[PDB]
Amino acid sequence: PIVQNLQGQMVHQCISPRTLNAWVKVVEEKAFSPEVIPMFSALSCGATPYDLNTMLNTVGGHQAAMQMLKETINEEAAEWDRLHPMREPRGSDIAGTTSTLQEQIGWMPPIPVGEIYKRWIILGLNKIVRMYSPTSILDIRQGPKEPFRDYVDRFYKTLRAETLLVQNANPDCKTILKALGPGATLEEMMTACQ
Amino acid sequence: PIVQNLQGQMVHQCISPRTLNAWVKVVEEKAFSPEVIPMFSALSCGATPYDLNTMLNTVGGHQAAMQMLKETINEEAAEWDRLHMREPRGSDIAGTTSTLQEQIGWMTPPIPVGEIYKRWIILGLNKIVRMYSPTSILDIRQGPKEPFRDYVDRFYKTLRAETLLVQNANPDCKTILKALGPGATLEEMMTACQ
Amino acid sequence: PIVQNLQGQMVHQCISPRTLNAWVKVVEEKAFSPEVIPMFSALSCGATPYDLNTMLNTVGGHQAAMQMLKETINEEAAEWDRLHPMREPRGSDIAGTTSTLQEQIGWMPIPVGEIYKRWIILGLNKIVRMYSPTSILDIRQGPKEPFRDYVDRFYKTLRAETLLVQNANPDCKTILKALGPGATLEEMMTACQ
Amino acid sequence: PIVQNLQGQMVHQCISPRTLNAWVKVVEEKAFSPEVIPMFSALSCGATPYDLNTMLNTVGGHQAAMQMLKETINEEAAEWDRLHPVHMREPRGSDIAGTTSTLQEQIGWMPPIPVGEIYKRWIILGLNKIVRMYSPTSILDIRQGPKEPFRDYVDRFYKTLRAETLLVQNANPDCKTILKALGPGATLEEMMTACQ
Amino acid sequence: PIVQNLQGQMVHQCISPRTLNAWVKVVEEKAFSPEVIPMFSALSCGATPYDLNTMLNTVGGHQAAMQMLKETINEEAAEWDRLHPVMREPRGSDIAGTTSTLQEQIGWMPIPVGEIYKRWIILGLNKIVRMYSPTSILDIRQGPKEPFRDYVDRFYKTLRAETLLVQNANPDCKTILKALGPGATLEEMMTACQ
Amino acid sequence: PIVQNLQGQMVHQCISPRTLNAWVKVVEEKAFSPEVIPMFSALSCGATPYDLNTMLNTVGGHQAAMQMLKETINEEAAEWDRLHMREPRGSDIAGTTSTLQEQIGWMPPIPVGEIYKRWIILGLNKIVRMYSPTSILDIRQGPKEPFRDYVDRFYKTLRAETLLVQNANPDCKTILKALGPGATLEEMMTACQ
Repeated sequence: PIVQNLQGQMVHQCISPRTLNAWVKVVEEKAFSPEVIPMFSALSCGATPYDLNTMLNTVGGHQAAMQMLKETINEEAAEWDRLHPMREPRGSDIAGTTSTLQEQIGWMPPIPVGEIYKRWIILGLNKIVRMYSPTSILDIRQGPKEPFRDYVDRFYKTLRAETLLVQNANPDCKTILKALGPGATLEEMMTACQ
Repeated sequence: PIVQNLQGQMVHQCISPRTLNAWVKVVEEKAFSPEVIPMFSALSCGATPYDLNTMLNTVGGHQAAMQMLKETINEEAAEWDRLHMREPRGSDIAGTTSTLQEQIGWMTPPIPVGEIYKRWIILGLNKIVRMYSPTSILDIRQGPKEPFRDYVDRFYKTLRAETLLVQNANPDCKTILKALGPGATLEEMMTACQ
Repeated sequence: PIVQNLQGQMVHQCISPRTLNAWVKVVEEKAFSPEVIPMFSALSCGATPYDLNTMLNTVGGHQAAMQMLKETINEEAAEWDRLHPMREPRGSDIAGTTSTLQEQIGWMPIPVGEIYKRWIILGLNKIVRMYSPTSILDIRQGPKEPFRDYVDRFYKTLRAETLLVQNANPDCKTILKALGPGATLEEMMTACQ
Repeated sequence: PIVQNLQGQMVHQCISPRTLNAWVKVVEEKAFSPEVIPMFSALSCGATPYDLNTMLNTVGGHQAAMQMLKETINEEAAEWDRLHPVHMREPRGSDIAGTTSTLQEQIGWMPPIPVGEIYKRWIILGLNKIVRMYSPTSILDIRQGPKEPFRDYVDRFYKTLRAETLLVQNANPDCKTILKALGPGATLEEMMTACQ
Repeated sequence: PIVQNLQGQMVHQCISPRTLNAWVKVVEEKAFSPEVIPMFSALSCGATPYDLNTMLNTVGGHQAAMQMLKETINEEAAEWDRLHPVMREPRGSDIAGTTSTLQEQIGWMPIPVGEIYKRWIILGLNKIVRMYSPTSILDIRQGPKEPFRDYVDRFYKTLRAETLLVQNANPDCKTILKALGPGATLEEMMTACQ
Repeated sequence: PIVQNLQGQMVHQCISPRTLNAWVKVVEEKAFSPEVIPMFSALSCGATPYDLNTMLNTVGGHQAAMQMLKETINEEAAEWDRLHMREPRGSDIAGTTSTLQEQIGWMPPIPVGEIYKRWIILGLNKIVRMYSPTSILDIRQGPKEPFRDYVDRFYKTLRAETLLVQNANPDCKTILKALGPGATLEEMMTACQ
């Protein structure tokens, strides 16, 4: 993070141990579930590229995904270098590889290199989540005795990682969902099959 | 949340990791019990629409309920658009088409877009709790050997999610409850059947 | 709680997550043991009526007791309305039902937070006395039960709600009577050790 | 505790949830082991009589010991009333204990009158009497076993002595022969090293 | 760490119990996995040589590795003594924290004796991790039924402690990886063998 | 610890509950392993003699070691009395016959907190050396024991209290002698892997 000290000068404060421990445990528990992305953006709130690299490097496993994340960052870094031919921050400076912590603080017209690099990380993380999703949306079909509440929970869970809701329901609930007709809210659909 | 910095300027402070972890665990534990609503309003105390979206996005499961919550927010947003620095529209209060600085601008006539959007969330969450309630208040009936204390605990628990208390009691306690007559407090009714 | 900000103005600070989590777990663990009342008064230190309602609403189960607590608060609110016919805080304003957070801070000088806390502790004591399983008359020392444990059970029941010597076993009762009048509890436990 | 606000005024700050939870769990775990007394004085650091009553009231069980503690507080309160006859008002014994005194009065007395440290002295005094009573074994019965290592026997010896020549007397004949050969003026380091 | 007090003087603040407890537990859990190095640099943020020795001394086991770390520090200290022949000038032993007081270390911090000594520790820790790695990169071969995702997870995990990825794959996936040809990203390679 | 308050006056701040709880649990877990000494110096950072006594008194068991620690403190206190606002004597530095304000007063600034901590760490080192089970001469590598583990046990014992090559098994010992003089521990462990 960044803080203005007593003398009014903007200095970098150290990332808290609670933040570091939280980000490590959520990846150990949730791996790459869709809810990991908002937690990262929340835990990395107001972070510098130096701090963002600290949180990513502390991740232990999933080195296949972390290698793919590096490739996506290099692709966005080359795009920044193309669109854009105190010094001007290049793509490698935003990622935090060829830029000091004071330079990153210096750029923060104010250049938010922390939010720009976080945009590249979240963009690369979304691609990993879509890949590591086990089931596709077409295979999510309600069982015979499965409650409609659970089937919709599985349906939109898959859809978050990646008409049709009524098509994959069982014939007992599908008969009820079609009778509701068009313009039925999800509240009315779950209440009808309860 | 919002904080006045050393320079006197209102800046957005990052939501604490304890708040984020607390809100995630309570939803994992309590799902959608009625006591989840007061915990959300407590943990999201003084939050901006940007912060409220962060806490909702970190929720992992229950994507069926979160989709219903989005629909309820869009309905309340359209009502705000009908009844009504730029003026905050319904999508600006929800946090979709408004920056974090704009949301801070309206809060610090002061427009409490955080409390307005929180009112819509609590309104939408109450509808989910009433749906996910398993038993109806008419089906809560005291067993033969069930203590009256436990039956009343189950009675008002269901009533919180959604004369009659005496009607559903067992004939042993019901004989005692009628003898008390009208104007009997709950203290006297539980004391009589102990 | 309440805090004075940098500008000197009294603003409401948000109740900490540790306080909220603590109050939830103690009610889950201890239910309504007598030691829950001092914990509530401790965790709700310097709280506003808005904060007191927040801690009570977070309680999950025990809705029978929470319904009785509401009735006791309404009774104390009506008594405040009778004794007492920026606006004047009525009984419903102190409880936090018909009063904003700024009004409650405004009255705080009227300590609407401590007054409403007095009604809650008053209503909670009535719940603890009801949920106490045993009566003080039934607490009797067993034949082989140590006197230390029997006194632990005796004053535990007495906290929820001469006689100590009467309910003791004939082995310890003979010793306790021999001490005579004016015997401290230290001397009574030391004699039957 | 007490804290000076931004405006320079002495206000009472609320006892932290960590302190309250710590004091509750240590009594649940350790009951009344001698190490509970220094933990109480540490957790109740800079506390007012109002705060000290809060920590004692949060104790769940051991109501027999808490009843004896109240009697010891009343005994020390009567002694304070005698040594200081009651004529900012002068704090009497009941004011120091926190029964007949408001939180502002207790802060007011803090010549500065440390009513918080005085009442804490009475509590620690009363708690020591409970620890000495609840001690199971007496120092005379702590005897080393045949195969018990001397390190463990000394651990049990001074543990009992904390709740309440002789160390050599109660040792087994194998270690006692070695301890007497060392003679007088032997440190505990040399006594434990000799029987290792 | 170092802090400027109210009087403007730079004083050493005590390392937090959370930081010390975190560093102890991560070494007990992870031993010397590659992700321990970024955690050390994160927990020891802005630390003095006195603080760095405190964190290293609190490590209980692994005294063989800690003895190797001391030798690597002595080697880097001798190199500093050579490049810099001897407020006094900080020699190699002063940077390590053996022959220098806490006030002298604060005094030099501008000479970043904390970051210099941390560079030697991370340098020595990398050598320990490379040694304690069990398998070599040449022995990481995909099993017959092992999913490609897991094999790549093991591949880059070993490579982090220490063409070839396609060579060690099973003939079923190797046939697919060669068909992709040159210039294939890791995203395309994992998607092809899913 | 010590803190300068808002008025600029140096007051004693209370030791945190995390510090007290940490020091109690580490002694319960690690007893008197060598790594307990750096943890104590870390947890007692910037502490007064009053604070140092608080951490030592909270230790429950190991009263034999705590009794030896008192004797070592008395020995260092007598040495201070021989070699030497009132002047701090040996008993004042230990915290027995000196108030908390006097200890703050002495902090020419006299660091009575660091002086007394030096005596405690000195006395604790003597306890660790005694409670060490095995001697360095008895640490011998087994037949199938990996050299990494044997060196882990070797320097672990040496921390509590040529020879590394002498006690190795003949398989690794043949390799260690072939390396000759001037071999680093990195080379010795790499050779026997």
